[PDB]
Amino acid sequence: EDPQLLVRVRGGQLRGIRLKAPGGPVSAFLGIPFAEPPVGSRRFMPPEPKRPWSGVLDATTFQNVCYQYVDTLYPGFEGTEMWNPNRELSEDCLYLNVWTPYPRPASPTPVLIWIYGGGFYSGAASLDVYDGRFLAQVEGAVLVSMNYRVGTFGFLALPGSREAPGNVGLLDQRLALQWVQENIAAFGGDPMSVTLFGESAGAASVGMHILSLPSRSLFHRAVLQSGTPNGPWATVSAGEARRRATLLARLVGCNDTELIACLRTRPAQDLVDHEWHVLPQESIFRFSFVPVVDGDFLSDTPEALINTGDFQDLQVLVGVVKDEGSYFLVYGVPGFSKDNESLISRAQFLAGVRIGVPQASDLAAEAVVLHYTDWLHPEDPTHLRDAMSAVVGDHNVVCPVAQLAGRLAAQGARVYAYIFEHRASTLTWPLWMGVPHGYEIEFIFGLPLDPSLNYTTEERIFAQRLMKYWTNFARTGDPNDPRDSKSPQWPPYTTAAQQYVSLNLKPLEVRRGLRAQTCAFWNRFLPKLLSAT
Amino acid sequence: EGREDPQLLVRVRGGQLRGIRLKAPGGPVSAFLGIPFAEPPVGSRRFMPPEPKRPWSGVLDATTFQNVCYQYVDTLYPGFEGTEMWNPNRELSEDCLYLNVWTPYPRPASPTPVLIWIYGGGFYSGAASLDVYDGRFLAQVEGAVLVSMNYRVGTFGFLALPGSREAPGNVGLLDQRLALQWVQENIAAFGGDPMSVTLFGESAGAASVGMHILSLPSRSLFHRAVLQSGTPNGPWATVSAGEARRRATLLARLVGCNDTELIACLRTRPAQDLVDHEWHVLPQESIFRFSFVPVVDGDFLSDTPEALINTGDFQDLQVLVGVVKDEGSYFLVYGVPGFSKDNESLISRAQFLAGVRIGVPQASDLAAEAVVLHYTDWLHPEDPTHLRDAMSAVVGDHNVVCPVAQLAGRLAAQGARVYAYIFEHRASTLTWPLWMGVPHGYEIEFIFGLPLDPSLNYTTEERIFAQRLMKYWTNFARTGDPNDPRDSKSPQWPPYTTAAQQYVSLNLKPLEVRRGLRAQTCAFWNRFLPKLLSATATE
Ligand SMILES: *[C@@H]1O[C@H](CO)[C@@H](O)[C@H](O)[C@H]1NC(C)=O
Repeated sequence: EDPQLLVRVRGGQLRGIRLKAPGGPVSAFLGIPFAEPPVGSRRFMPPEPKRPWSGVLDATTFQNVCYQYVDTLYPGFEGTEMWNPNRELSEDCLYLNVWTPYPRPASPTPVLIWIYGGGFYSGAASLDVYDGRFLAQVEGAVLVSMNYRVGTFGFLALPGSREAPGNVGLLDQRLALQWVQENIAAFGGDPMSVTLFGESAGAASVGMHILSLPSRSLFHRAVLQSGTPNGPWATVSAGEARRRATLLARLVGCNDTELIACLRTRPAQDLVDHEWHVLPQESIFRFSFVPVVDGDFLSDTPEALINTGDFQDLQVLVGVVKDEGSYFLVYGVPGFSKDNESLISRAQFLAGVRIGVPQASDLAAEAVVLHYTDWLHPEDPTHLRDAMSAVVGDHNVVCPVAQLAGRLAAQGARVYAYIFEHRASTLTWPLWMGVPHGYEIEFIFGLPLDPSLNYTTEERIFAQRLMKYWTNFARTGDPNDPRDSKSPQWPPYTTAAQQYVSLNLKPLEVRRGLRAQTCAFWNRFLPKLLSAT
Repeated sequence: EGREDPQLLVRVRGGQLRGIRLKAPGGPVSAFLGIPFAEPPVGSRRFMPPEPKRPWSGVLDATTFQNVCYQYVDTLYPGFEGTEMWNPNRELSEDCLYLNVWTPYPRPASPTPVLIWIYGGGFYSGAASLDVYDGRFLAQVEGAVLVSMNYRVGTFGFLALPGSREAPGNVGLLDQRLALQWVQENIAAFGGDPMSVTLFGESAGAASVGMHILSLPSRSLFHRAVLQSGTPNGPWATVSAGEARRRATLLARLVGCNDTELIACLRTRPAQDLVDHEWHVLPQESIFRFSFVPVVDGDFLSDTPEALINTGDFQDLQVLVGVVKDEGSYFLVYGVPGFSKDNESLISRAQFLAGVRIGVPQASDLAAEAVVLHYTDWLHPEDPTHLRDAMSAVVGDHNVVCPVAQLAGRLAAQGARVYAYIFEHRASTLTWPLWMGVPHGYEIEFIFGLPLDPSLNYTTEERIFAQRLMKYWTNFARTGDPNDPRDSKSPQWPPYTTAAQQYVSLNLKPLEVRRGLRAQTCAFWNRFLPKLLSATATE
């Protein structure tokens, strides 16, 4: 019995497992419970802390993935499959994973906490792309990741009700955050240096912990990759949540208490079966059950709160990939497929715009078309395709990121911004997709260092640079190597100069303006256009 | 006659003319200046369509320029050559309607293709007798026959109570048409070829050329057309019948006045009282808007220019159109607070927003914001230098470049052969400041070949340049193609097409071909902005 794999937290004793990372061993403790299983009558409710346990809990295996939709679009395609749950689905899924250096760090080590994305309708902390051994081994990080309820289970809300208050998904997260506070010191972790990082819906989640006071005592720095609390997709009004919760309850056979009661009787697959039939329009990049502006967790819209927050003792690193939009086009936009080259007609392009910006008025959609049309090549199908991609990425990720960076820096936060520009040599999608949403993650988490993964060698070198920025960021709130001249340096994003770096195989290059003209359209003009229908 | 010079006496349908032997740098030209082509539109004829000139007796002396049409004189920079060059240079008068002719000396053997110049001046000023419109050079160096006419500007030429008998509107255009007819009847006596007539004009003249293209009765009077920095479509060249009626009425009031009885009173007003007041009838504080312009009468203009270019057939037509680099800088200096010819005009964001409301006076609050949004550089939204130049572009794009782009597009698509250019050379002898770039109106002097006059102090490259321009222009008059048929070594000037949207740059360097006339930005003005209207409260 290896005493390096024996740990004692407030709940009892855990045995982890020793794992091989290319250049060493790591202690790993997987499937640690941090909540009483949110099942039966617990469904839709705030999580309660796990009761203590006898003996030695076996923590050497990933626990069950929270009950969620599973993608069938491209059945057995590596590209969509890598996101799909890789353990058994179950409502009983409130477990978290810790990775540490083996042997347990001697001095308290910065803690990175990873929040998976997945549209607020999917995701699990057990996917290979979230494998923490590399950062633990190479950078001596203590790295934590948790599961949190998704879909109806995590985000169905009857605002005001006692039994479905909304936001329980984020409460699951918050609870895991408390747990890290209360227990991480025992794995060598420094509860006084906790950096959250997450991607997409996970970046939004991190964003919400920033914007919710009770969360703020639980971490010190945040990294939002390719997602924001602000923007078109990450929240809903309490009215629109009440509307969808009712619609779904009608859809499956069901005053508040009585209604939530009946939903509690339905098998999980029945809710997931109808989850997606409640979107107001035919959308892409728009999700049925998401964090709701409840005036509790969120006291006001994210935009309200980022416009008026005080963020002085905050450091944030934020970023996007070169081709945020491409991924989403094959999931709802006619003319787009991973198998051809998705060259489209002017017609399909106007069609694609009413879907990407599903909430647009006729005139607003015309404006989008006019802005993205290349009037030298107004009918060229390569441009039309590439443009469609940008409309979707810009609207949902890039511009919301630009706005978040700008509002944070202006209100005292220290901000670093990036754009990730390297396309994996191992990528299973077509070239026209560029560098799609989600494919920086494998690099940040250090996957290329696993030789059997068939990544090139410059990619392994690149992976180490990233692990370095991210972990430096976690140590110090500055991604720059603290000793090591000549880089050049990664400057803080500011409203004045608007600088951010490209992350690719070449050295850091500083650029100014994150699609500034185009984002002015989305962040400034577009909203006036509609606030006058 | 008897002792006279035999090569200077010509007969026209009106009677006998004695012209004058002018000196050009390379030799003599024949000039016939101040030939009357209409009855004096005076007294009871004020506001009325020109009546053809009754024949006279004896030999009419045609050796000097005649009167300039009664007009407002600009006094922003009193004494400054940059503004005085445009000011009237012969006496002001309602007896006004005269044209000029320059021909080689002696006159051409075979019939020579004719150029007709139509001056601009906002439809409230201009004269064919200005030095920059001197046809002595094109006549001498290219062998061209050049004609230019005075036409009524301001109230006298454009005040209208649409529908009425006594002030139908557009009579300034009719002065112009009457002179084209005159060229048809008479240009043969000078060696002109009535079957080869090319109109060209600038700014408001350009728009007039445009309106002859769009008006059936004018079409039989010319064959090709050049529009320099102006179009018939666009926000300033025309007004609705209602707007024209409203401006006419207001102006009547301001000077103390059933249409008949109202016009009668207008006809008793001294010309100067009308000039002193015309500028007050504008609806908003604005730049690049003029009180009295062609009205859409359902007559000279059957429909709006926008409508007519969007439909008409233009198979028979060849057209050359273009713009200067900095169309709008000239205009800021007149009426946008922050701007001057005497400092660098660095402005603030506030002054920019203010300037947009003035430069785009018809704009609802939203449309104006759309403009500021498009033109702001969001990396440096506060930068005085960037703002200064953006304000210039806003005015230049809204008034010349995008209407011109619009027009090239529609004409090309409707079977016209179109050639387009942007003129990018700043005259070495310009009295405006560098910030203004190459301003509105300052290519004219190169097209007319003034730099060939050694006394004018242009550079040698500038002399060679001007001749190049004169070749393109005359070649175009001649053949409907600016390109030199002989010298095909030097780069060629492609037609502008819907597809490739090719135009050339005119500067000291040889032709360079470019694609897209401010294409992204003109999509905003020509497509989005209209739709963005979809509001009720302005006017
Ligand atoms: C041009 O140059 C001469 C000699 O330097 C000068 O006297 C004259 O006034 C100048 N004329 C013009 C038109 O600039």
